[PDB]
Amino acid sequence: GFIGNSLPMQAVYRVIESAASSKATVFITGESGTGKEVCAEAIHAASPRHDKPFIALNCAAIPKDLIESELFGHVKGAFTGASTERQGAVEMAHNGTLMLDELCEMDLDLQSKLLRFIQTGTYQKVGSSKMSSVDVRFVCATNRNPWEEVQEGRFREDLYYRLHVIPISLPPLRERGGDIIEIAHALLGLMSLEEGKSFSRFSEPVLRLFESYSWPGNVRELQNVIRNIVVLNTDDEVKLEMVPPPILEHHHH
Ligand SMILES: Nc1ncnc2c1ncn2[C@@H]1O[C@H](COP(=O)(O)OP(=O)(O)OP(=O)(O)O)[C@@H](O)[C@H]1O
Repeated sequence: GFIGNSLPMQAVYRVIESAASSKATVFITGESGTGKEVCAEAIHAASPRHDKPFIALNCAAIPKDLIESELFGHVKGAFTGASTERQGAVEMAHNGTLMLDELCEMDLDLQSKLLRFIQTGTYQKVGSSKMSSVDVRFVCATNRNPWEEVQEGRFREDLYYRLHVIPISLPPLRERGGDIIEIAHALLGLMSLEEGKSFSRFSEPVLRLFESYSWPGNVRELQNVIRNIVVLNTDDEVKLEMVPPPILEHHHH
């Protein structure tokens, strides 16, 4: 799902092409909305395990105290809400690729257990002493500055240096050249399908604005802007009056 031929993204693609056949852990950083899960899936797709599962553990979408349960599973009655026995994400990912997305959300106690798991594939369901293991290739991602998280004592140093093997620093959208308008056009077609519309072009002022705007929310912000336009309007072309706040006003400062 990567779109873009820009110089810094072609450097990302070279990393992916050369590292994907390895089982080496890839560690992805970049600003919010830069495509870290798309990048992770592209590593999976380029790897020999492309036809096996690609599982993303989205830590910022799981209640913090339940990430362990979601990752490792749990036996019935392990804790107050453990109504059923649960299969962990690690079992879903066996023989495939496991993305630990936004893993700096994990609390220090979970990080201590993760340290075992990433070395051997060994884990226990919450509530149980029984050990199992799985075969997974890791990809990690965070929006945080990992070295700052380690310095402030929020992320384990031993864990970081065993995960941080092949780094990818995704470029922010504002540094991606022709990619902004390439992604915008692809989103215009996708959102047109989603809304039952037919947008395909941008006027010249919109092209200029989108190319120069700093996109502090990166590709998610661009997705939200295109969705806003296609939901609210019906045209073949995006016009400057359609661009939502605060794009124009922030660019003016
Ligand atoms: N290069 C790209 N080309 C096309 N679509 C992209 C690209 N990068 C990201 N996207 C789209 O943007 C959305 C966000 O991607 P992803 O979830 O990979 O981002 P993230 O960096 O993990 O950030 P967020 O934390 O905002 O979710 C997805 O719908 C994805 O398809």
